[PDB]
Amino acid sequence: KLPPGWEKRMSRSSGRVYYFNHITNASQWERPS
Repeated sequence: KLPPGWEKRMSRSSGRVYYFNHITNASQWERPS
């Protein structure tokens, strides 16, 4: 399970998975802590 704010997303252009944080609008390739 992911920390508050994060959701798993999928890149529509590369097909890769990434994480987006609704609270801080941060996004990153690596699953957060």
